[PDB]
Amino acid sequence: KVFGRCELAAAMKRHGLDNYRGYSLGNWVCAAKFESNFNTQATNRNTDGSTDYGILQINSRWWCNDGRTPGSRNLCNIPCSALLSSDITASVNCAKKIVSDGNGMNAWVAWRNRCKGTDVQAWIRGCRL
Repeated sequence: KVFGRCELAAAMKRHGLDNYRGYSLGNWVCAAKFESNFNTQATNRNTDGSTDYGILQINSRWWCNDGRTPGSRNLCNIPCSALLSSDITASVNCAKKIVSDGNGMNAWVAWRNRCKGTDVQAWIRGCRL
């Protein structure tokens, strides 16, 4: 599924991401935009054996188990395929774990480079929340 901007914002708000650990909703929409272009089936297969899965491109080395990545920790305790659903619940719950386990939103390269220091409020502006 390829989400619309306001549709994703609404779903992320229902899952309680607005101000989660101090990060406004717009930050989460912006990160998903430049990580996956809002595509829930996005997959990026890397040369180190790992793969990035789903709308937030969560990496298989630490966070989910796909049975093919060395040194897997599966810290979100899910198969990576669960991150490729049209329902974003699994990706949101794992993302909450990623930010809270010390890292913050710096964990997402796309957020660090294309959202940090910008008017992230623009990504939810005009939407029905």
